[PDB]
Amino acid sequence: NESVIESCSNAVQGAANDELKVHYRANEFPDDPVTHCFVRCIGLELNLYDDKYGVDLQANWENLGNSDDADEEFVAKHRACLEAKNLETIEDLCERAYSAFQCLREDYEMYQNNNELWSHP
Ligand SMILES: [N+]
Ligand SMILES: [N+]
Ligand SMILES: [N+]
Ligand SMILES: [N+]
Ligand SMILES: [N+]
Ligand SMILES: [N+]
Ligand SMILES: [N+]
Ligand SMILES: [N+]
Repeated sequence: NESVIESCSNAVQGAANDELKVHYRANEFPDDPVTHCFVRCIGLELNLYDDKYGVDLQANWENLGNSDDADEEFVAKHRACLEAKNLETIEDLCERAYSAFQCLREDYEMYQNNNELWSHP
Protein backbone atom coordinates (compact mmCIF):
# COMPACT_ATOMS: atom_id res chain seq x y z
CA ASN A 1 0.00 0.00 0.00
CA GLU A 2 0.90 3.69 -0.41
CA SER A 3 1.72 4.23 3.27
CA VAL A 4 4.28 1.42 3.43
CA ILE A 5 5.96 2.49 0.18
CA GLU A 6 6.45 6.01 1.49
CA SER A 7 7.65 4.90 4.92
CA CYS A 8 10.05 2.34 3.46
CA SER A 9 11.40 4.94 1.04
CA ASN A 10 12.32 6.98 4.11
CA ALA A 11 13.62 4.09 6.20
CA VAL A 12 15.95 2.90 3.46
CA GLN A 13 19.00 4.97 2.50
CA GLY A 14 18.73 6.03 -1.14
CA ALA A 15 15.16 4.80 -1.56
CA ALA A 16 13.49 8.23 -1.46
CA ASN A 17 14.45 8.49 -5.11
CA ASP A 18 11.96 9.63 -7.75
CA GLU A 19 13.12 7.20 -10.41
CA LEU A 20 13.19 4.20 -8.08
CA LYS A 21 9.77 5.05 -6.63
CA VAL A 22 8.21 5.12 -10.08
CA HIS A 23 9.34 1.49 -10.40
CA TYR A 24 8.08 0.56 -6.94
CA ARG A 25 4.61 1.99 -7.59
CA ALA A 26 4.60 -0.07 -10.80
CA ASN A 27 5.52 -3.22 -8.85
CA GLU A 28 8.93 -3.21 -10.53
CA PHE A 29 11.90 -4.07 -8.30
CA PRO A 30 15.34 -3.87 -9.98
CA ASP A 31 18.34 -5.88 -8.77
CA ASP A 32 20.23 -3.08 -7.01
CA PRO A 33 21.34 -2.57 -3.38
CA VAL A 34 18.78 0.16 -2.59
CA THR A 35 15.91 -1.89 -3.98
CA HIS A 36 17.17 -4.94 -2.07
CA CYS A 37 16.72 -3.04 1.18
CA PHE A 38 13.45 -1.52 0.00
CA VAL A 39 12.01 -4.98 -0.71
CA ARG A 40 13.18 -6.17 2.71
CA CYS A 41 11.47 -3.17 4.32
CA ILE A 42 8.15 -3.75 2.54
CA GLY A 43 8.24 -7.44 3.41
CA LEU A 44 8.91 -6.69 7.08
CA GLU A 45 6.27 -3.95 7.31
CA LEU A 46 3.56 -6.07 5.68
CA ASN A 47 4.68 -9.10 7.73
CA LEU A 48 5.28 -11.06 4.54
CA TYR A 49 8.87 -11.70 5.53
CA ASP A 50 11.19 -12.07 8.46
CA ASP A 51 15.01 -12.05 8.57
CA LYS A 52 14.99 -15.20 10.70
CA TYR A 53 11.85 -17.06 9.67
CA GLY A 54 11.94 -16.15 5.99
CA VAL A 55 8.83 -15.83 3.82
CA ASP A 56 5.38 -16.32 5.35
CA LEU A 57 3.87 -18.33 2.54
CA GLN A 58 0.31 -18.04 3.89
CA ALA A 59 0.61 -14.25 4.20
CA ASN A 60 1.89 -14.07 0.63
CA TRP A 61 -0.89 -16.37 -0.60
CA GLU A 62 -3.35 -13.94 0.95
CA ASN A 63 -1.48 -11.00 -0.60
CA LEU A 64 -2.01 -12.64 -4.01
CA GLY A 65 -5.77 -12.14 -3.81
CA ASN A 66 -6.76 -15.18 -1.75
CA SER A 67 -8.65 -15.50 1.53
CA ASP A 68 -8.30 -19.27 2.07
CA ASP A 69 -5.59 -21.73 3.17
CA ALA A 70 -2.75 -21.75 0.63
CA ASP A 71 -2.79 -24.56 -1.97
CA GLU A 72 -0.44 -27.35 -0.90
CA GLU A 73 1.50 -27.15 -4.17
CA PHE A 74 2.02 -23.39 -3.70
CA VAL A 75 3.48 -24.00 -0.25
CA ALA A 76 5.60 -26.94 -1.45
CA LYS A 77 6.92 -25.19 -4.53
CA HIS A 78 7.98 -22.09 -2.63
CA ARG A 79 9.42 -23.92 0.36
CA ALA A 80 11.64 -25.78 -2.12
CA CYS A 81 12.57 -22.64 -4.06
CA LEU A 82 13.54 -20.83 -0.86
CA GLU A 83 15.52 -23.78 0.45
CA ALA A 84 17.43 -23.88 -2.85
CA LYS A 85 18.48 -20.27 -2.31
CA ASN A 86 20.40 -21.12 0.88
CA LEU A 87 19.18 -17.92 2.48
CA GLU A 88 20.97 -18.53 5.78
CA THR A 89 24.31 -18.24 3.98
CA ILE A 90 23.52 -14.80 2.57
CA GLU A 91 25.17 -12.39 5.00
CA ASP A 92 23.58 -9.20 3.68
CA LEU A 93 20.04 -9.02 5.12
CA CYS A 94 18.73 -6.95 2.23
CA GLU A 95 20.23 -9.24 -0.39
CA ARG A 96 18.74 -12.19 1.50
CA ALA A 97 15.22 -10.74 1.48
CA TYR A 98 15.47 -9.80 -2.19
CA SER A 99 16.68 -13.29 -3.12
CA ALA A 100 13.86 -14.82 -1.10
CA PHE A 101 11.21 -12.76 -2.85
CA GLN A 102 12.55 -13.73 -6.28
CA CYS A 103 10.92 -17.12 -5.63
CA LEU A 104 7.52 -15.42 -5.70
CA ARG A 105 8.16 -13.20 -8.74
CA GLU A 106 6.14 -15.30 -11.20
CA ASP A 107 3.19 -15.44 -8.79
CA TYR A 108 3.07 -11.71 -8.19
CA GLU A 109 3.45 -10.94 -11.88
CA MET A 110 0.61 -13.28 -12.81
CA TYR A 111 -1.60 -11.72 -10.14
CA GLN A 112 -0.70 -8.21 -11.29
CA ASN A 113 -1.40 -9.07 -14.93
CA ASN A 114 -4.80 -10.49 -13.99
CA ASN A 115 -5.92 -7.21 -12.42
CA GLU A 116 1.25 -18.61 9.29
CA LEU A 117 3.40 -20.75 6.99
CA TRP A 118 6.95 -19.51 7.50
CA SER A 119 9.36 -21.07 5.00
CA HIS A 120 12.09 -21.25 7.64
CA PRO A 121 10.17 -22.16 10.83
N1 LIG B 1 15.69 7.79 2.16
N1 LIG C 1 14.37 9.82 3.53
N1 LIG D 1 15.55 -2.95 4.87
N1 LIG E 1 2.32 -12.81 8.66
N1 LIG F 1 -4.22 -27.97 -1.31
N1 LIG G 1 17.20 -21.18 2.28
N1 LIG H 1 0.49 -18.10 -8.04
N1 LIG I 1 1.47 -13.08 11.39
